[PDB]
Amino acid sequence: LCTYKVKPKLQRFKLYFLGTVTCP
Repeated sequence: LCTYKVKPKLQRFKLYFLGTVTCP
């Protein structure tokens, strides 16, 4: 995706904690 760019919890990818090497 990498297109929302609001508070990240809508997809959690910007938290990185689980290996989510993606942007919201």
